[PDB]
Amino acid sequence: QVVNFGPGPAKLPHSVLLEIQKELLDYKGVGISVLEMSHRSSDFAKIINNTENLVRELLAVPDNYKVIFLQGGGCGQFSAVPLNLIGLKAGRCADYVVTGAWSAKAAEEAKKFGTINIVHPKLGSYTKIPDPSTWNLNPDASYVYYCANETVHGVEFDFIPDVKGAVLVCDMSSNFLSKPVDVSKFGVIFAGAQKNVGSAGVTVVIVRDDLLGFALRECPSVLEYKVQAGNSSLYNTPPCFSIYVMGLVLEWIKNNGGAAAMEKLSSIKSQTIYEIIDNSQGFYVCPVEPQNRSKMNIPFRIGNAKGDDALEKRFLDKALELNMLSLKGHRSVGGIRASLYNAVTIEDVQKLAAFMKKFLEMHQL
Amino acid sequence: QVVNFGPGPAKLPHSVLLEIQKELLDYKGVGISVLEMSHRSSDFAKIINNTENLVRELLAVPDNYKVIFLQGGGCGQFSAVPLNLIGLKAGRCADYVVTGAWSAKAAEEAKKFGTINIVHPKLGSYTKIPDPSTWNLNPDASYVYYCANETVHGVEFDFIPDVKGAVLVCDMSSNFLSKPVDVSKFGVIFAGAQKNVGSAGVTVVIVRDDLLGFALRECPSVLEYKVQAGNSSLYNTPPCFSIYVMGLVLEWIKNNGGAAAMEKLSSIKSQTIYEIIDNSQGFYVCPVEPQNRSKMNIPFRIGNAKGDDALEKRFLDKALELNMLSLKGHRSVGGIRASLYNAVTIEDVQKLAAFMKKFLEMHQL
Amino acid sequence: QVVNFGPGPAKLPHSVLLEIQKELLDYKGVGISVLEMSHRSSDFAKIINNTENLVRELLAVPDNYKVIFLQGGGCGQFSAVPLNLIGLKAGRCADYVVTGAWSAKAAEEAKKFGTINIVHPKLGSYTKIPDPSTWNLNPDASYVYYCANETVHGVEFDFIPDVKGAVLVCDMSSNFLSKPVDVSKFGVIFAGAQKNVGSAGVTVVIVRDDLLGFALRECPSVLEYKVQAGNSSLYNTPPCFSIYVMGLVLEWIKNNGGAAAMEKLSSIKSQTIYEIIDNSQGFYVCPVEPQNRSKMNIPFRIGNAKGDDALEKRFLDKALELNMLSLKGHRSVGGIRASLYNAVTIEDVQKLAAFMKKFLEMHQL
Amino acid sequence: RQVVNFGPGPAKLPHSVLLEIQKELLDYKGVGISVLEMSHRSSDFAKIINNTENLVRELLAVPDNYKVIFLQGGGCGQFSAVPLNLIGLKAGRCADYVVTGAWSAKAAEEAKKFGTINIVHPKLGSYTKIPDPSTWNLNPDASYVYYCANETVHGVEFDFIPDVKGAVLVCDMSSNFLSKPVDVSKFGVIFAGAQKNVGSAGVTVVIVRDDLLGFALRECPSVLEYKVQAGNSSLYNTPPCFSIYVMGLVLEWIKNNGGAAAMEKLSSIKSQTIYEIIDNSQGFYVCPVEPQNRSKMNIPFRIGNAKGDDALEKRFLDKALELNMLSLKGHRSVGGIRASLYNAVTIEDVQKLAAFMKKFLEMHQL
Ligand SMILES: Cc1ncc(COP(=O)(O)O)c(/C=N/[C@@H](COP(=O)(O)O)C(=O)O)c1O
Repeated sequence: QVVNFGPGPAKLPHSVLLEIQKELLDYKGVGISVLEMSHRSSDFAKIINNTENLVRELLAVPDNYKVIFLQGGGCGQFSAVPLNLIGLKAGRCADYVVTGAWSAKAAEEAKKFGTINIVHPKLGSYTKIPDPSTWNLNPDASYVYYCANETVHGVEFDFIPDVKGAVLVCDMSSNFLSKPVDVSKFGVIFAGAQKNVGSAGVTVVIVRDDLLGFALRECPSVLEYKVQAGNSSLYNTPPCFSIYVMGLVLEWIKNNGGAAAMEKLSSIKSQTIYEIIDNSQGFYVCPVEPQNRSKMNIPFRIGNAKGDDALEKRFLDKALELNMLSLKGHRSVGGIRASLYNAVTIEDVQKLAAFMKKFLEMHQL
Repeated sequence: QVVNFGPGPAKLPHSVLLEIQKELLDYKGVGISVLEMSHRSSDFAKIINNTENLVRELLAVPDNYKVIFLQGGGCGQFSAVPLNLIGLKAGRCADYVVTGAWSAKAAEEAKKFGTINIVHPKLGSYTKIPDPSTWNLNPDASYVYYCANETVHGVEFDFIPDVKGAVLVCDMSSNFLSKPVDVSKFGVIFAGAQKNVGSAGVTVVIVRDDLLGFALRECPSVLEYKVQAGNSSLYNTPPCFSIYVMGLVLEWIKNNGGAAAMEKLSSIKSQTIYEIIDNSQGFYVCPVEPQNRSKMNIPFRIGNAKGDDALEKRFLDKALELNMLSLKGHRSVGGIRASLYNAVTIEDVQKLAAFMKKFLEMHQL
Repeated sequence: QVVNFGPGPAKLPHSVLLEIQKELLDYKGVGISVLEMSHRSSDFAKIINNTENLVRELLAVPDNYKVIFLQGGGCGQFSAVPLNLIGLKAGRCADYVVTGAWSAKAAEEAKKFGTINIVHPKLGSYTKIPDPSTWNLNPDASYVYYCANETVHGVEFDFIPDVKGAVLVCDMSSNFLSKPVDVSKFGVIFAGAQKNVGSAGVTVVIVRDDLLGFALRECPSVLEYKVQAGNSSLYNTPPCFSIYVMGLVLEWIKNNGGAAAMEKLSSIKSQTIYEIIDNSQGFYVCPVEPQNRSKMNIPFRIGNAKGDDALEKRFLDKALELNMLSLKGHRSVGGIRASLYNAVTIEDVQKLAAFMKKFLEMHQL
Repeated sequence: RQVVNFGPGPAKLPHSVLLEIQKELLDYKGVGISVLEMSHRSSDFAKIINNTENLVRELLAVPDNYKVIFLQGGGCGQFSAVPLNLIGLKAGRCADYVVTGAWSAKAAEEAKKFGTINIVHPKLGSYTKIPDPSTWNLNPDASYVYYCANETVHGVEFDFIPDVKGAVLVCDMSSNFLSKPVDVSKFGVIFAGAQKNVGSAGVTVVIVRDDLLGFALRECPSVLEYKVQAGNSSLYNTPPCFSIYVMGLVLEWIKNNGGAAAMEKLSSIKSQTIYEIIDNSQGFYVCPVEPQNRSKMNIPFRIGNAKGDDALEKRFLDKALELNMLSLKGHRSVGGIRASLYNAVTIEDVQKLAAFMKKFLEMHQL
């Protein structure tokens, strides 16, 4: 009955959890758990190679790219990306596009490893994407960074921005494998698995093979792309269970139609909620501009643009009473945030859509 | 049945694995999985806090020590310890006591963050602990590092070394909570969970509160002791499932007598195997001197001190037939290695002892 | 359990059936049943007018197109469209495109009212759409008739054919509102409600308001478009409960994203089965050319192109054991047929997908 | 306050029937699906439509040489189907019609699209009597003879089977089907829309003598041709599945309540109660129908005088609505008031109308 709208960690497919439970003590007859499996065993090698193959198949990752699994989460790459690539040009300069709290947090962290320049003026509110033609690009910057889907503010890119040839690093934790991606146009793609492709503990990094070996001396070996790609993500003990869990979610995404089907489902799910917001006569207020609205995270306010606290509290109370969890928005924005990742089914969204329709009919004047 | 002598990741109690399977779809009635549980929820707040209380209770950790859980493994702390502590004194000096492959791997990693001096002369073989008298310690060094138990060579510190009052950093990955420890005498203790306390993905780090804030600028925020201690290991999304697993094994260690029983049990298991080697008339050979023999990892050879490849291959084949897994020694030293961690029961080592006894009764001339 | 893959009548949305049950004895407080309700009441006026507005909204029906609700089902319009239109031009001639059994049946029925020419050469097997250019069109033919989706053979038009300006009559019974349709290019559209939009009893007809009045003298008044349009489908007692049922299913279609979202789900469901048949190495055989493959009805054979009767029997038996109903193919073609109409959810097709995968895994040589 | 539904068609259904439909609306008898989801070619629905035909034959004593089929199109559809299937029975394509009200007139007009229609009796100044059969001018070369047993709008009902000198007899019993026993052997075709007396709207029952098939015209739709449908056992195409299932439940209800024989005596009790209030009303209620042709199903009347007091008739219908007595307003073509007393309308219901009519008269009569 529970409907999980968690932002990250998020809901996993009910079928996947069932298989994890069934073979938790005896993984496919081997006689041990995955939690007990040695990463150097023949059994676990099959698992991590399976997960890598699925990432390449679902995203159509070209052969000239390395797919590695690292620890540290998404914030772990906020440090790993500068340590590995800011030395690509001697200037130690990097361009960062700040559209929300996660690219903002990633830009601050990047200052520890070089001179970082934000490409646009600070917005009064994270409600739109600055026009790419208004970008002040440093031609001598090592790379250009941006976040494809801002989990907190609901700002999402529906394009690959033109960085005039610079190597492009992208933060896709909030929409990884929610749509087909042209991997060739990037330099490094990373995403914490705990949002749309698995459980917390493991982070996927897709690196172009010509960008290895530019890591600074202060880069940890466990976070250096050249080291981990040189050991097939087995330089040290990797999060074995988080990779096994992720492999099942990938297998689930494949059986449901790859990334092209996840793109269509995200359109149906997000639009079902957005139609109610646009037709709410101001009852529900999404501050993001229509052209940059996220399809994975929908933050809105109730009553007015600043939010009626009593009205939003009774919204979350009846939501919890109806067993719809984790609808409260992030602490920095407040209000309501609905997360609609791959595992969140249409029935889940329909449950919320009917609830938002009846909450309006009984509170709107 | 199956007996898992894994060196890391290693065997977990059957009591623990049974509970993880039972609650995997609906943890304690909340309606979701731990894999779906958000690290900001009151539910997960209870899990990670209870894990800290157990770490402080079972080890009797003083109140002036911070207990944080980080990603990256013990190989991650090989860079985190220099990042957080090598700037404790302006010289960027540190003393390392290489007693095995993991100690040497940590010192080599630490050379990217300062000037590393290996304390004692390089032994021809990792067969003993150099007497602490012969230790040449720079008194203006930031810290002194050593590995209490070497996984590949089976040399263990049955004492806390006298570093003449310097801050002491130790690597107890392979013997953490295998015995009581006087925490007050240490500066920083770190251990990977995956070979005595739980599943891979998380690392315990016990740091004295006065040692925070000396981190370098290149230290990733997810690996800075000051940062994670300020957010109670929730600065970013932590390995939620790995801390849930660790708490259950910690609870299991508590019900079975705590650290005082873990040392008494680890004596019976190591004595039962070491007496067989000492009575083999050369059939089994352990090159480690008895005053440094590990109670956790017992590597040995068959036939002669150099290793009879014919007898050792037949030893592992017959062992695999008896469903005794992961007895093959590390890929560098070769031979046999028996890991006798906390979850390894006395019945488990008795099956190994009976197998070693009868195997000698069929191949000794 | 129970997963209904019915050809027609087909599955209804579980939410709809729940509301029909809740208000069967007291429809919205009026005090009576819709079964007891008079078609000349103001209450049924809201019902039939709301159903009309949904047909107009969901299909974007122009204001110069009449929408009437008749009895007689699909085969009723096989006689209704010639009686109403074959006399548009003095020749009493009509062009008919036969792509399957249902277009052939309508072609045979039209022979009772004029000169009926089949446009293409007769096909050896209904596996492809004869290319629109090889069509022998009559310039003086009163109308051109084709079937958008052949329910028995799985041949669906993914395009609106060019008939050189003739009035176009299409039979969309088995794909009505499964995809957006350009109503302006059609002259008469009809669809039996029982397959994708309602329950058996009522037929939707969309007629351009300038094609009325060409009715032959022998056209029954209940089926004459001019008469029923001039009485708002109330010339006689209409199938009230069937119209009320369709109004709720149309409401369900709207709440789930309209005709745009139905098409995206149609592709996900249909391709999920087609991928299984194509990757089956000849175990499942679907004769339809891939460009004309229906997204609603998927008929195939098991074992070989001719069909392994013994193998197909275990399939339908085991499928019935798993509560997957009405998967037996049509009696004239045999074999299997999966009907994936609007109410059939992705969860349902995934069950059918996992079943076909395992069945192949256990019976292929 | 419970609703009293005097609906003229669609009309009231038995409460216990509506309870069963509601009960098994999502899981019909454990099959796992609804009747609304049921395939017409399944064994489950095969029992439903066969049990419905068996009930029609049993309750009406239909001889074995008659076909019982369930068609769509309502009664007005049969207005075309009867000439389409039968007007070609004789070469002249002639048909005799007996017009006693609005529905027999509407049927005679519709039959002119398929042949030469002749009304056998001189026109009636008002639909208040059945013209004496001795005054009928019957064509011996007519394919059939048509008449309407019960006129819903005008309240004129046959209490006899007319002698058509041996012709093929066709009768429209939609508003009195299974309200009384019928000697089916006297008829060639009997049809009745189910929405009025034996279920819900959507399906039409037709009883055809098996030797009358195969005279259909080329222009008869296959779904309305008796030969085609009787050959496929009403399953030439998808039939109104739910309406055939609802009809069987109403038929089973009639059987459990005494069958056609009991429905006739109950219809007498109900109609008498109202007709006695009218005749004793001293002109306050005015029913122009002559007593020997008064219908036991539909009782239309006026208030005040023969032409109708509109104010008094407006207060009557308004006070009846606040008492939850629905559909008492007469047909829009005649106006006035129409009380329909079909099988499902209980004696307690007619009593509520009877008491209200006595209280309304005691309060406005002069
Ligand atoms: C394309 C198309 N046109 C007409 C019909 C029939 O509608 P009806 O005339 O209302 O039955 C149908 C109904 N299809 C059903 C018909 O099955 P049937 O042979 O009637 O049992 C099927 O495919 O099984 C249809 O799919």
